[PDB]
Amino acid sequence: MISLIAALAVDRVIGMENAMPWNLPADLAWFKRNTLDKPVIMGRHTWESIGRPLPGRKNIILSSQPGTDDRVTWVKSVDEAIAACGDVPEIMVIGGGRVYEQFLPKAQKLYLTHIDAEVEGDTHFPDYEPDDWESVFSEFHDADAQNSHSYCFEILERR
Amino acid sequence: MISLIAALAVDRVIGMENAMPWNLPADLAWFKRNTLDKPVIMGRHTWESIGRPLPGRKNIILSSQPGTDDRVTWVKSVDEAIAACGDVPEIMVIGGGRVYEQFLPKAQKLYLTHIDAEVEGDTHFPDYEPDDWESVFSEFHDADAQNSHSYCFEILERR
Ligand SMILES: Nc1nc(=O)c2nc(CNc3ccc(C(=O)N[C@@H](CCC(=O)O)C(=O)O)cc3)cnc2[nH]1
Ligand SMILES: Nc1nc(=O)c2nc(CNc3ccc(C(=O)N[C@@H](CCC(=O)O)C(=O)O)cc3)cnc2[nH]1
Repeated sequence: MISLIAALAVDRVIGMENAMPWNLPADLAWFKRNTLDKPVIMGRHTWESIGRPLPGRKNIILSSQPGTDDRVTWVKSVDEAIAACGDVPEIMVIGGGRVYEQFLPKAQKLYLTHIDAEVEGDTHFPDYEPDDWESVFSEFHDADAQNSHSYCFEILERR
Repeated sequence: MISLIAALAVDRVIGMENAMPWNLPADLAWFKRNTLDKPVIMGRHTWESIGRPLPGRKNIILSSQPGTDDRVTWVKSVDEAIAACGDVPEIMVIGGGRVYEQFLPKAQKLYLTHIDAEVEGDTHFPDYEPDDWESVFSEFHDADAQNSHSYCFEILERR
């Protein structure tokens, strides 16, 4: 099963030119815990930004480009992407945008981080129809000494 | 010779209850670079924000309470602290708020990082009579893929 995971700001903003202005270790931590030991699919840019494969996980890159790093697996198609995940219980899509778009329709579960932040982004998580999904988990947290903003943990299952 | 280093948001904001909303890897670099191979004087909470002893530097913590970590050197005054530095060309003072207050008077130089952001502050960089200093270096930068905000670095010497 495919699952998407993402951090979202107000308006479903997920990306921009510049570095996101916020400090969410707790989020990083959530992400971690939810991806660890699972295959992860991501696009080129994401891969770039990250700059090293994520330890503990089968890193799969979705590009058209040929890719240098042999530490990961590159693929050119959604089908391939999936193919490369083998026999697993959950496949985790980590974006970006188009990636999310592509996988959304195959996606059965979503892990979303809702951040109380307002920014001018260039990228947005694809709109999804609420009526189609069920919140089976949600967990609010205020900003604290380590998290610059308040944010909330949500997991939706496809209805 | 004494110097102070700090990064100030608008209005001398240097701290908040919660996490600063910005991510400035470049300022840290600047910080590292200007503090390396010199004694760094800090106050207890910074030290606790830092969590470990800064490599390449000699860590002096000014406080009322008694040590907790054999690694660094604890002092109770500004004279001791200054003492603990020994004969060295420049002593770097690093915060927080109180500390900087107590050293401001003896400083001959300021290493400032003016951050482009409005935040409701809890601590502030000591006020300093701009007439009393000469800017001797300044360097602007724009926010980018790695730094959420724009900032300018500056060095001021006591006139
Ligand atoms: N919820 C969510 N939060 C995110 O930050 C996020 N980021 C991406 C893509 N960007 C990144 C960037 C960095 C790392 C990363 O460094 N991950 C480390 C966490 C390291 C830590 O705890 O410092 C990992 O080992 O998973 C992952 C994804 C995708 N989905 C997200 N989804
Ligand atoms: N310009 C400036 N920026 C700061 O962030 C700052 N911080 C303090 C006290 N706060 C801190 C907290 C953590 C680290 C720290 O990890 N420093 C590393 C750099 C690490 C890196 O390159 O990630 C060091 O080794 O110097 C430093 C200062 C004092 N003056 C400052 N001054």
